[PDB]
Amino acid sequence: APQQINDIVHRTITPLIEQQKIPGMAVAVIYQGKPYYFTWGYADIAKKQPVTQQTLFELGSVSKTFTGVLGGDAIARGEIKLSDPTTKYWPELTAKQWNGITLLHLATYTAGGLPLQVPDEVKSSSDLLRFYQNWQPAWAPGTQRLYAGSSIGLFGALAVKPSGLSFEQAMQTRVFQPLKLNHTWINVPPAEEKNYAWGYREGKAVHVSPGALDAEAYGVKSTIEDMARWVQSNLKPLDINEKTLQQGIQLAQSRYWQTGDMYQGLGWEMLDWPVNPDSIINGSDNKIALAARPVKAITPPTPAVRASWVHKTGATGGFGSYVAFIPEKELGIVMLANKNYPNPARVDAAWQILNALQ
Ligand SMILES: *C(=O)[C@](NC(=O)Cc1cccs1)(OC)[C@@H]1N=C(C(=O)O)C(=C)CS1
Repeated sequence: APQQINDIVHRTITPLIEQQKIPGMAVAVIYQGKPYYFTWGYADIAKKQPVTQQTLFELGSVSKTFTGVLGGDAIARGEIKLSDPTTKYWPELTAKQWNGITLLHLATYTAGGLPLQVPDEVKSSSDLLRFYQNWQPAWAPGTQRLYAGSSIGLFGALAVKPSGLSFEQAMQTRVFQPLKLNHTWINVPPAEEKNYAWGYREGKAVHVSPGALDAEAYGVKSTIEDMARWVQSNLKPLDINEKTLQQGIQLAQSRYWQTGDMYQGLGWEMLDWPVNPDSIINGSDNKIALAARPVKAITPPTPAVRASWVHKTGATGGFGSYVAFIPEKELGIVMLANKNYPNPARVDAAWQILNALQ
């Protein structure tokens, strides 16, 4: 019953905010098809603007879930295949290392060591091309997983090319609108500026900066309500009336690669439920999560497994986000904060809450 929810959430999150000195935070728990919302603190400290259910947070790397699903939808539409070579979409990518790198590799960080970020010196499309052309792999395609915004980013930009739409147009018309995420943005419009929290880094108020392939890797700003709706859409894709979008959501939770007890989806990462909590909490530390690891191909990919812990962490310089959910149990959580605090604290809090509700 809802008292269970309130009790575990309050007991769990109030110490976390105190320990991590989080200025503002929004949490949603999704339980049996219903969301339950909790907010604390300030969206803007200087102006004493409180966090509310309409406050926008930067998702950072959680945006990659949207990118994964938008790709999944382009696959379902027959516009692209994950088996296609990158060069089919960017024929200017002629350097020899691109021979053998597929869209699957890009989408799943397995191209052979594309880096965590696109370098800050890349400001133009010619700078981008030069970057990928000069890039030297460390491993053969499909052999090591190295978590990389420059990999999934490129996938995003390539995956929308056949549509004829920009990445933002594709995401708005094919994902945001059908799911009725009407307070979810890649570019925040004037009507929402008042709701857009500041991030806090070493005490300074900050917003994410423009960057190459930002829309694709870390584009999205959203509210706790819309994120709870994103979680629900991903927990229960069969309720989605748009067929290609339903299928895309399912494709993003297919298991493509395994490393240790983790399975790579498109954006999403997955473990079998029940999980070992120490494995996901410690696994979330950047020392571990950003390290290169050999992967085993799952040939062919396993379709979305209901008994999974499905999750993704995200950060910008000012923001820390986490989404997890367990489809078999109709259970999930969203944690949005306007400080970047360590991932294991997010994941530990989330597990404490969801495990209690299972
Ligand atoms: C995902 O969260 C991450 N970064 C972002 O999404 C957005 C940015 C963070 C800093 C500038 S943009 O991968 C793309 C995280 N980035 C970092 C990083 O600082 O490079 C991490 C240490 C974890 S993954």
